[PDB]
Amino acid sequence: LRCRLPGGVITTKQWQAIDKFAGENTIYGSIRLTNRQTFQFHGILKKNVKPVHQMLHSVGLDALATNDMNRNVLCTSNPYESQLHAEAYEWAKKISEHLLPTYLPRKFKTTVVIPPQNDIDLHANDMNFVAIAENGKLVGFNLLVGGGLSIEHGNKKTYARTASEFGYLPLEHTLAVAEAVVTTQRDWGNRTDRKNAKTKYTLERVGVETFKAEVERRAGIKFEPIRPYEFTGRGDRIGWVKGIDDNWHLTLFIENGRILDYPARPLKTGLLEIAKIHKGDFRITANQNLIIAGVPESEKAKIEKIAKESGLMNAVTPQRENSMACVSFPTCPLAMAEAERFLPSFIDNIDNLMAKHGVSDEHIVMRVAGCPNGCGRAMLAEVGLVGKAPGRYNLHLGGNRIGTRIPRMYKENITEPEILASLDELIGRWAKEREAGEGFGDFTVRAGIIRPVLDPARDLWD
Ligand code: SRM
Ligand code: SF4
Ligand SMILES: [K+]
Repeated sequence: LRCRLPGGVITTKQWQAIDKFAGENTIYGSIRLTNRQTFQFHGILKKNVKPVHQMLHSVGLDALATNDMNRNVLCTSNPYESQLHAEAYEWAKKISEHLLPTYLPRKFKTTVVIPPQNDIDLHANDMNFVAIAENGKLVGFNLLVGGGLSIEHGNKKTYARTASEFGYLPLEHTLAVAEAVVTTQRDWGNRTDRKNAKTKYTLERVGVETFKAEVERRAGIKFEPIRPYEFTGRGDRIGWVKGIDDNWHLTLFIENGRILDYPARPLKTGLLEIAKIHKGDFRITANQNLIIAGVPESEKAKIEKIAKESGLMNAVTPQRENSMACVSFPTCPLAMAEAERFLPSFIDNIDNLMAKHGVSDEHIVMRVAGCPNGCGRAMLAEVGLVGKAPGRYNLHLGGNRIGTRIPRMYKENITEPEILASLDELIGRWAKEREAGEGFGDFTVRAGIIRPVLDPARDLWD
């Protein structure tokens, strides 16, 4: 089961309660951070179905209704301009409440984004509010609509799509624009085929300008031109970063977001002990990591000692920090190939390739989905693996670091040794032929290794 938790923000009181439930009332005993900034339990003792909704209520949390088609609303967790988080989080939470129960055809995903960071992967979402600020205060949002990554193997009527720019709106019209987008999707969405009901398909059927025009009419606003924004990356800021005031944020890399006491690495007990002394709250990131947020400088050495000792600060390569996998087996009923349990050893092999070609300090945004529903967001990666059968994946290449391009399929239905043999060849070509600061995804496009995806509804499929 899964929780509503806008922006990933969770208090220490809430953390201790979900930690107790996980340890005592689930089969796996783990807390799993998701890439939509919330958490999951796995294998709830069906003896404890009622107790989980009361445990959650006991600390001020609610679970979504699965008939309810909205999902968790994301918000940039660790903005470089640290003062912007409070206003942005406030709006993510406002949008979240405003869309709580208008029955939708398909599920609906929303984000609040703070440039230059695209950690929340806006182009995977139906509705995106890109924050624009003046003098350290929010003034409004650029609206991008119509992203979604789910596809069906072999079905060229399905496709991943990035999101389309509509225009800028002042802060005052946010809730109105949000509802206008939702109801327009609700009314114009396909009533015959579930598989065609997503906003990306509606937008392609009626045209972007037709959809934008209806949203303007319903919201009683006109869109201003887009105000300038640029993204520089999608990773988390692992380690200490200086927040506002004398506060500090410690971002901890958690492999697969899986929080459990392991031999010599008591990740779950360490976070408990941190929770009990930490003066602030936690932030779950869209990269399945955890921020100890708002640590006063005086408290840094105490927090870091616990995290150090528990294994929560074991150093990993930049590659491993920028790699992700969905849950997949053993718990997902839709899974086709391993993802979570495949990734650690697969990145071991990638680490070796990266060292052998002398690029062990750089990274390739690399992701694995266990099936083409796309939960791992493989369809926005530089290198994406999409599960097809046990041990077999479609290999996609040619996304970019900032997640604004769909990678085209490169090789179909191949095994891990075959994937590694191909990546070895390509990483070597990249190591020697790349220009200054050129990403691997961009390189495969430039070197003619793969043709880019320019208009996915039309040219994703060869
Ligand atoms: C946990 C998570 C992956 C992760 O490793 O973090 C996940 C796990 C599952 N997703 Fe998801 N999805 C997760 C992010 C996503 C995202 C990525 C995102 O939202 O940023 C996508 C792709 C973007 C998109 O929606 O287009 C995604 C698209 C889906 C879909 C396909 C939806 C569609 O439009 O066709 C399904 C299957 C379905 O809905 O029928 C799905 C279904 C599932 C289910 C519930 C499988 C099922 O229907 O029984 C998975 C449960 C596995 C398990 O045992 O835990 N999940 N799923 C993410 C939890 C997020 C959350 O808290 O709400
Ligand atoms: S992508 Fe497929 S396998 Fe991976 S979690 Fe989502 S549904 Fe399960
Ligand atoms: K992670």
